[PDB]
Amino acid sequence: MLIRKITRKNPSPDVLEEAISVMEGGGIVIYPTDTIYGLGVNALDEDAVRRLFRVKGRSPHKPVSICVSCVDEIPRFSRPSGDAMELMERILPGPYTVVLERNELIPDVITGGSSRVGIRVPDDEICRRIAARFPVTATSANISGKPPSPRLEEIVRDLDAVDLVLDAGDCLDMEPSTVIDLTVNPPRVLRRGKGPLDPVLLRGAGDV
Repeated sequence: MLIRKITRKNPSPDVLEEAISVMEGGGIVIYPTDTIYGLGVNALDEDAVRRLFRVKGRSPHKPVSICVSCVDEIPRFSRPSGDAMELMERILPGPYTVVLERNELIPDVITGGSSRVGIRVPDDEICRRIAARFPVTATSANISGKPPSPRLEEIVRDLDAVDLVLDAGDCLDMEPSTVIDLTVNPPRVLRRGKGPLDPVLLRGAGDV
């Protein structure tokens, strides 16, 4: 061979075959990242619409958030722009969610009762590969009750085959979380910060 080409069969680790396994059984898969517990499942599957109302259970008119590798992975998936993609291309990836417009997608079960769709670019290396090709559902597991589990063995125990746990686990801090609604030119970068008491750069070494 002369030119540097690509192989045929791609290596599939243990975690890779484990994720596609539960997906075959039509179940929900969770995955925490730099922020808190996240959710990932076959978005183009009816199983996602069902497990969606279970977590939220508010109004079927609100759009849903999905997961992908990058803007290049979701071309004809969403509606992007020039300077718009530039703003996000500046500080990406990260534990922030990217909400954009919606393409000519017919399924209103994912697009919601509006013409907008959410996206999320986490630091999950594995989820980055799968989401790159086939898109997945990305929802934050932190609704009413105790959605985020503290023990990996606790999830597999309760949800025998419902909410399949993860082999990778979390990534960074359990909190907080950033939410950006990058629609068009005007970006809605809105991080969930604290009250008016940001750490100044004054002189203070006596923390005691």
